[PDB]
Amino acid sequence: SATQGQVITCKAAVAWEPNKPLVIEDVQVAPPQAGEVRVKVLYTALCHTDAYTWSGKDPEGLFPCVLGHEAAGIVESVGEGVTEVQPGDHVIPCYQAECRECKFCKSGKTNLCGKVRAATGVGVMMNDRKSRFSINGKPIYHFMGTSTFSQYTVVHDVSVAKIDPVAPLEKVCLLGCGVPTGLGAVWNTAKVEPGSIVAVFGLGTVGLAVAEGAKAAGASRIIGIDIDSKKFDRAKNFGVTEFINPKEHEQPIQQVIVDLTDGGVDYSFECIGNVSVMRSALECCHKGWGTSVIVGVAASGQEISTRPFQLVTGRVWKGTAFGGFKSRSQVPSLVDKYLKKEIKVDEYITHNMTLADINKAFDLMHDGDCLRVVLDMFV
Amino acid sequence: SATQGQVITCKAAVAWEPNKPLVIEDVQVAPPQAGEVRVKVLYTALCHTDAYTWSGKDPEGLFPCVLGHEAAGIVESVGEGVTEVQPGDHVIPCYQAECRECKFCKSGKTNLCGKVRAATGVGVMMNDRKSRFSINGKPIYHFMGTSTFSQYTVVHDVSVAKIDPVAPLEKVCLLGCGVPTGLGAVWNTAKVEPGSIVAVFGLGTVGLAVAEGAKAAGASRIIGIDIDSKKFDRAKNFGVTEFINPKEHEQPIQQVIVDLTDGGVDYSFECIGNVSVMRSALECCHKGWGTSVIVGVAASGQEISTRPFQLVTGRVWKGTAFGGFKSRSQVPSLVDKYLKKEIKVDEYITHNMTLADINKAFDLMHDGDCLRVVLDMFV
Ligand SMILES: [Zn+2]
Ligand SMILES: [Zn+2]
Ligand SMILES: [Zn+2]
Ligand SMILES: [Zn+2]
Repeated sequence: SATQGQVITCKAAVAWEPNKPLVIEDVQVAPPQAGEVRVKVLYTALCHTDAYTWSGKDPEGLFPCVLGHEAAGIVESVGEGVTEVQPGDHVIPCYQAECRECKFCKSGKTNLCGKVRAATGVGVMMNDRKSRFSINGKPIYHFMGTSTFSQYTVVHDVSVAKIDPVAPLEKVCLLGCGVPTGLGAVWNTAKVEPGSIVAVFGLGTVGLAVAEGAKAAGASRIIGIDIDSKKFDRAKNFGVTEFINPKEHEQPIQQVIVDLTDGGVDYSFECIGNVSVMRSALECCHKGWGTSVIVGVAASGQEISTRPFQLVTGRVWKGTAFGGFKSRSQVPSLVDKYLKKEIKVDEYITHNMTLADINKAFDLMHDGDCLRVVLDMFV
Repeated sequence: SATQGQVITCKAAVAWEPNKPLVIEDVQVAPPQAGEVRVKVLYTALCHTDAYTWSGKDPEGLFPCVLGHEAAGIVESVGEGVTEVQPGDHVIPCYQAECRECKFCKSGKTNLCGKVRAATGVGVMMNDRKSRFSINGKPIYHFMGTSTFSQYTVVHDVSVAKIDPVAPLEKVCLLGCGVPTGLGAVWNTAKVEPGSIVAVFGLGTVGLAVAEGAKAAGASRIIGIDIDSKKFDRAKNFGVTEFINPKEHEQPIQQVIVDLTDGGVDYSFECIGNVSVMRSALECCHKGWGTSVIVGVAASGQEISTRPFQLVTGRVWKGTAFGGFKSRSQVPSLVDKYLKKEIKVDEYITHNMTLADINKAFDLMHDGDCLRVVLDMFV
């Protein structure tokens, strides 16, 4: 092509400083080296994680950087040795890599591959330990090995999920984080059986995907917990059957749940990232078999606590990262299901904006009322 | 019999008040009421749980009381409705009941039957909410629903395990607590697979049962961890393949374990009851799948803490209560395995003494250099 083996100059939302507005810049995107894939990002969605690193609260946050991790697009070019994808292929860049060969990938116990982890965590590429982004010949850090707030991005081949070309890229971009995290918290991590009584803390995108997950798992009761009653009405469509606003109760929320569940829930899922709520999600679980899955990401230097009697008496404490899904092997399968009308994707999108409206999209996310905000990159 | 329907006067070691020595007193043991079983306790073993309540550190402790929960005996008589056991039957009285019919029993997810817990926790019988023991017409509280430090005890039928009459009762008394707790933590709670790498924190009786359980489960590495290096030699025989004394390392124990196992253990078992060591057992577990099982009972008020990223990144935190064994269905099975020479029982016994030697036995527990001490009740 016209850009194959060449430096690309494109539009990118750059986070120059933490807690400052994002500026749409003109950026140089280097071609892909060995094991790398240059992707044309057509649509990108904002996740609370981008805002967290943006705020300045993330200790692993490196500035200046190109944020974003939830996106879909097309392969512009591939580096040396890239065989699974070719130019023109429809793809989903994934923050969680899948080499298929390491200790983690060679076991059916996890999805947490660590092939590219070190590089990605420091805003660079594995092959040369450098960024593929520059403004005035100076580097701009990558983020989560994705950096989807740039029209053109360079990602490792092991983090490129090849999807059905007939699938709509303005919807499927969500299948890169929030939605699979929720579905997978239920299907892969918890393995919720039919008839199960479920508690969901937080009715945001992930909490709503945990609700769809539980409904598909054949849960008899999906209890939704949120300190904002406005979030209840929209939750019903996602399978939530009962609701509790902790603010309307003087006793701890776990105690309220235990009274409505006859000893507690079979499975609880905390989708806020609040350590105090993580404790409450554990304690609301039924004695002997109750299982709490931490879905939400908590702030650095904050601990979860409980009395060990809670675990001795049969409760289980676990968590999920990208809902246990293997990016390359399983994200295309999630796209096939959506196309077969087996799973929901569209229903999580409330807003469609343009890349130039990035700060307006961030504004809507800080307020917390909305669901997903899909940005059209080429407008 | 000469005692059927009658009040028995026998010997019992009675703890009149905390931390003071035990007194061998003559007691009135009332006959069994409906659903009750009167047992001739021939042999009783001492557990750290008896010492804990005896010390006065137990908020649920009620004095005066007859301690003891590890025993084997013969059924002297039964109350109305008792059909499972009959006079002369060899039995193990269990602190964990198994009604075979409640919510917990009807599920294959737990061994935590709660039918008799409302009475046993307050040192009484369910039928009249009163103790079956008295000295000078004054009640002596029951303990753990077993009170095995009395020559004769009255227990709920749902706690009476019917065993093989050829089994040595001076040996099988251990199958009432410690040994099954360790064996089961591995086989039932954790479900340790062949080739697994195991860490055992605490090389006492329970830790040694975990090691034996792990060895039978086909674990490739059994790492023993104890601050007392004198416990290492004897542990080998029980299956422990390597040892770490944390006093010999300036770095945290979890750090030392990961460094020696390439990311951490597959399963860790904390058999000390120390909340700081519980945190170390979780954090020494491998990313993606590592499962820590709390076996040791911590003191009241104490809390376990960790950063939620540990669970988000694949670690599992759980606990075991009597090794997840269902008392009446499974204790006979363990006795059969001991008779088949498939499990160790004898090897956990270091001393045999008499009921009059109870205070000497407790002195031996205080120092903690010994394994199990068995008291011959009729000498
Ligand atoms: Zn891998
Ligand atoms: Zn995300
Ligand atoms: Zn029961
Ligand atoms: Zn015990």
